[PDB]
Amino acid sequence: GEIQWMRPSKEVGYPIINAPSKTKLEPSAFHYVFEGVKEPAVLTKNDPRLKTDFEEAIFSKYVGNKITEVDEYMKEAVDHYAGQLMSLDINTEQMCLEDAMYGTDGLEALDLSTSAGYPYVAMGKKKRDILNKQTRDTKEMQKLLDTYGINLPLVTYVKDELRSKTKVEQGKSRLIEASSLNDSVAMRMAFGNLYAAFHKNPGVITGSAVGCDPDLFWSKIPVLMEEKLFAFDYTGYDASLSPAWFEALKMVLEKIGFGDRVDYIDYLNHSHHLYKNKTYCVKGGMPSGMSGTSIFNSMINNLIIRTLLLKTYKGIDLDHLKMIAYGDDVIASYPHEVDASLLAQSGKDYGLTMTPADKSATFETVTWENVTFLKRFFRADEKYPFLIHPVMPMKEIHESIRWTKDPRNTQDHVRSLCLLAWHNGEEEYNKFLAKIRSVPIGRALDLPEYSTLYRRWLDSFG
RNA sequence: AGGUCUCUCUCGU
Repeated sequence: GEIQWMRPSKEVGYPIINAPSKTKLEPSAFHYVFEGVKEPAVLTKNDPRLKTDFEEAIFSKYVGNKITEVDEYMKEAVDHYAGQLMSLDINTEQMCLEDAMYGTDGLEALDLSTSAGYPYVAMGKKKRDILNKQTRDTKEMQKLLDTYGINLPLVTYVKDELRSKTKVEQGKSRLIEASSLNDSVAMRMAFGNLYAAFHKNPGVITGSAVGCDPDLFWSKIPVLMEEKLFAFDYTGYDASLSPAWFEALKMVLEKIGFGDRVDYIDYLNHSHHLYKNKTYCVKGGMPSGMSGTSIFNSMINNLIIRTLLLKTYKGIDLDHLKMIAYGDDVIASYPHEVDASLLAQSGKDYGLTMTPADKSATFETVTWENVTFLKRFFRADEKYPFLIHPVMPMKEIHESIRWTKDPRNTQDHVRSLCLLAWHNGEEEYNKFLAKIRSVPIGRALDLPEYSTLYRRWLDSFG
């Protein structure tokens, strides 16, 4: 991924965009009960905590594109992957515009709580002004496609979120690309039938976890897996993906019956952006807040591991490779240890820089005791070893509870952390309840017990 | 101040 030019919006007649500057994250009643090192990521150049140039920092994510031509390894990775997807027999029909707006089985309606992008936002128009849920009115939307068309500019925003102190002072805040309401809809009409089929089939065929409830799905996973596992960590995966890879994605899309719409992958590969008072073009890298980012990133991720395996294990039967990906994240098995230490080399050529799983320095071997996926570990139930707990570690939960974006939801926030916390087990969980109850506000909360949550778990495999 | 998924809470037939 690499920028190409950048200039003052008014140079090109583009408006200034209001990008807010005050984090909504304020410390909570519980800020001092628990311990945590994480702080609200940086939003402007005049930040006390800053240690370098902001603008420089944030756009650094674009390191450049390496490969640009589907090599002979990639081309075969396409075939196998596309082959699997074919087993699913995916409806290739364009999605009904009414469906692509307000949703259908397997695909949720557009989000009315979020911005419509450019140009709707420069006039101050809101998704809620074009869309009505009861009527499910298509008309006015349809005029806006005739009007502004597709392939519109993405509005870039800084994410408002807690990050590590280094990341805060070092300036490595994350970046959102806000989809025009125009393209979300057009993307959907095309790939809506693709999106759902995925949403309906998390697993090792699709190779995507998009759509799985971890509380139930953590137990089905070890079954759908080979013996020796492997895993690693990407650096900047998104803003580092290279034009070749899209051509690879388009190829899989051709091979499964989506040949016409492959146009839209170019508008993701080659995109243009309004950051405040700047404008700029970018060759490569997924745009994050565009439609299908979960499903495309995932699909590409399926191609990479498939590829990089081949470059190393010439003569490896990919027909026994079992992976599930969630964008960059991934958990994967082959009956023999596919030494990840190497893969990360074959990577840095393809623009991909892979580090060892979970900030370890060394490429540790992977096991069902140290493997994470969607930030949760695997622990069999003490009473039913065929039942696996997804374990978010207390540390992360601590970090969440120290802040809030509105004390109104204090109750909901905390209830919500217990539903994650209690898989660590009765002792740790009851310890967590007492720390909450250590302050007056905590003692206000209606929280569930271990026995109720555990009951509920078992019940739901029923 | 984006795209999604899961869970949960609140109110409705």
